[PDB]
Amino acid sequence: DQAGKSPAGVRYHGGDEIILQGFHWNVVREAPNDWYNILRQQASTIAADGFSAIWMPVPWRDFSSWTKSGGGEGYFWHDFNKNGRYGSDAQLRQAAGALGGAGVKVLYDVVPNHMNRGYPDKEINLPAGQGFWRNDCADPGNYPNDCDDGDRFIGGESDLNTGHPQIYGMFRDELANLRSGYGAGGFRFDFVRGYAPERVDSWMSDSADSSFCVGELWKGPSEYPSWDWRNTASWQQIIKDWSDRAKCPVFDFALKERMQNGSVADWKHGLNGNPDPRWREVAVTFVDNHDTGYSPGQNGGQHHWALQDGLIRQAYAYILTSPGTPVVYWSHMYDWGYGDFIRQLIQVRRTAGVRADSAISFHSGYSGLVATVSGSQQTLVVALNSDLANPGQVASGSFSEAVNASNGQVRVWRS
Ligand SMILES: C[C@H]1O[C@H](O[C@H]2[C@H](O)[C@@H](O)[C@@H](O[C@H]3[C@H](O)[C@@H](O)[C@H](O)O[C@@H]3CO)O[C@@H]2CO)[C@H](O)[C@@H](O)[C@@H]1N[C@H]1C=C(CO)[C@@H](O[C@H]2O[C@H](CO)[C@@H](O[C@H]3O[C@H](C)[C@@H](N[C@H]4C=C(CO)[C@@H](O)[C@H](O)[C@H]4O)[C@H](O)[C@H]3O)[C@H](O)[C@H]2O)[C@H](O)[C@H]1O
Ligand SMILES: [Ca+2]
Ligand SMILES: [Ca+2]
Repeated sequence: DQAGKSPAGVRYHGGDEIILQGFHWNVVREAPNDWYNILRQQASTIAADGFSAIWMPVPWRDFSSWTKSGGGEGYFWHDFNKNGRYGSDAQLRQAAGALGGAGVKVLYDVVPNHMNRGYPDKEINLPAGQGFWRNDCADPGNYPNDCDDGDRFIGGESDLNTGHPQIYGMFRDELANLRSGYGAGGFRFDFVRGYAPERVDSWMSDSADSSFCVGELWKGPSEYPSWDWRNTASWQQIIKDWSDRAKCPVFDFALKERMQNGSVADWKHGLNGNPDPRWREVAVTFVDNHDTGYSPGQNGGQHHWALQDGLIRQAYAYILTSPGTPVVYWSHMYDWGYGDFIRQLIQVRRTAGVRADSAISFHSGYSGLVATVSGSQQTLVVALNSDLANPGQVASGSFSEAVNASNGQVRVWRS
């Protein structure tokens, strides 16, 4: 694995990451107090499957509960104590050690925007009236106020003033803690619409400057005020701007929006397809996550924006053969039987030398999506839901078949 920032200083850790999302939404219910144990036991398999990194659940304990029903998953944590619903502090250290020992960098989900302010038994107790909270200031709506330079979570009563020096420092120090005893190789920042992107740059500079990061900005143009340039911008432009200011890769919700609403041909309009390498190399691509996708267990998980099963193989073939940095969802890989297919695609990606900045060209004249990808070692031809007959119709050189699945709806050839 190679380290390094992008030419623009963006923390894509060499551009060669292949990431596993290491949980689904219902883990705390399906494997009570046992997930870190499971990850420890699976560390060698995860490495053998070809992942360079794993996105871990939020490590800060969360004993919240609401009624659909949920709670405890990490996104309404009450303090930084690691003895939460995924396992104990000791078990987390064992899992992170096993994953790192196997060559899988450990990326923690971190949630700076808010905390479970009302939880009665916690280590972090911030009073009102000192500027620590969004609602220490007038709060007329879901947009920045004088105590919170980003959006708010629901009603905002639990949003922290992350720009207050004490609160900034609290998170800075906890990121350093995670990088030390918990072996962090980077971070996934939750709800990045909730606080300034420049604060993510600062936190990473202070506590993990050479690590990998990714921000979750899931916010469409119509969610911005009519006078904001983003209101008339593309999904790509919105997430790219965040990445520029955080100096962090960003989840490719532009690609996800095309996968949900467009045709397969239109998947070329994700951030990861952009002809400018400074744009596509900051995209972190995915098929589904714990919010968008199903999960095993109660209510099928959240399934806010799930990709239908007739496109899952196509979507994994696209993200695993293309630029940007791909993320594989736990349940596709290890619950629902796509593992062998995904393993094969990961090997294709590695053997071809595809990285986040590899060139990708899209070809006209066929149905579906037809792309040529320039890896450092091989050129790939990728044909998804297409009437393309063979790679010589669209590329020079000698090719052999690498993938042929779903009655030819997924085909990949390599030079
Ligand atoms: C879940 C995601 O929501 C938002 O994305 C929106 C997106 O902006 C919108 O365009 C839309 O996108 C898609 C949409 O999915 C698709 O169907 C549609 O066709 O197209 C849309 C795009 O155009 O919808 C997305 C999902 O709602 C955000 O932008 C995104 O960042 C977030 N994902 C991350 C954020 C959180 C929060 O940490 C996590 O949420 C998770 O953890 C939260 C905390 O436990 C869960 O919240 C629960 O617990 C809270 C304490 C509770 N809130 C209490 C607290 C307070 C405060 O004192 C009170 O004001 C409330 O009244 C009270 O009830 C919630 O009601 C309850 O639902 C949340 O449901 C869950 O998703 C996710 O797992 C993480 O990945
Ligand atoms: Ca790397
Ligand atoms: Ca906020």
